[PDB]
Amino acid sequence: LVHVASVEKGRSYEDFQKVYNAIALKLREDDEYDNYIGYGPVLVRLAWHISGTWDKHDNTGGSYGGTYRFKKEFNDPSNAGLQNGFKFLEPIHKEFPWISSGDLFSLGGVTAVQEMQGPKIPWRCGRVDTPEDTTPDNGRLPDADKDAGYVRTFFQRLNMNDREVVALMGAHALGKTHLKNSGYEGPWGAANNVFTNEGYLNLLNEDWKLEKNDANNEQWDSKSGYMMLPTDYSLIQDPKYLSIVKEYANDQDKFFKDFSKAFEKLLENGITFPKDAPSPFIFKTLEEQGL
Ligand code: HEM
Repeated sequence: LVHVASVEKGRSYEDFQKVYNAIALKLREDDEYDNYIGYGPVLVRLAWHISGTWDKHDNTGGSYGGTYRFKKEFNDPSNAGLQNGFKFLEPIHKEFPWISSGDLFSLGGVTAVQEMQGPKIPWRCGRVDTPEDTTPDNGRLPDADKDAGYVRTFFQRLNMNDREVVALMGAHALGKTHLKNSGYEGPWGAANNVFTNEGYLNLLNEDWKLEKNDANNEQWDSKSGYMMLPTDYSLIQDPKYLSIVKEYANDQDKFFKDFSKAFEKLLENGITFPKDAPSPFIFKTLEEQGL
């Protein structure tokens, strides 16, 4: 399969910056969701779930086609809870009907990271909506109850190496797990809508205890009220992953730089960009614009 990026007709930087500002302004306005965590964390989870179906072997899945609008994908049990992020985006799409679904779902993720004071993420336009029979089947997204060997093997399918996987996993400092969505309960840290390396710091410094939650699943719990999934705790069990966790716990800037590259790569996997396509855009935050 070859998916070639095609810029929405006649659009440029200024057009996509208006759609960024529309999302950022509504993120500020709708601050009450999920006991005042707001919508930022479920929007970067949605951008990762629409990209995380990709398979490097035959180029199916990925962000390009925006197939999450179709029932088979929207109803995947792995996507429980992301309907909240899709309904947040629906008024923005009605206001800007020219943007493709893939571009809006990935730009929602870039916007949230930047507005939660994370790194700038360069983003490229041009995903094109494809037909319902191109919707990937359920079951391509990862399980939470596994170990380090599983995480490593799983992410090889998305062409991600150990540094990229540990950097990507730093996004679990955002938001929280919800018992009715995944069968796990609790936050990973104290700062759940500010982008930071606190996940790595908690993993190395908290006293964790393996307990069973109300959905009868095991998870690691700390005396401070934080939790870690089996797949998160993995990162300190494996020797290769633990050296990178220690590097990011001691250098916030290197974590920001490595996340930015790996999150842009995630969102662009499977897409061919023509050599005459525009450069990646870097959008300004509302704060840098004084809005
Ligand atoms: C082996 C890899 C991963 C697994 C098993 C996993 C698992 C989970 C689970 C079980 C939840 C809870 C969902 C809920 O109950 O609402 C969650 C939430 C979340 N995940 Fe992951 N995840 C993985 C990788 C990632 C990556 C690569 C990113 C982002 C780059 C990410 C970002 C998030 C965010 C921000 C949330 C918070 C959602 C919210 O607060 O509503 N995850 N993850």
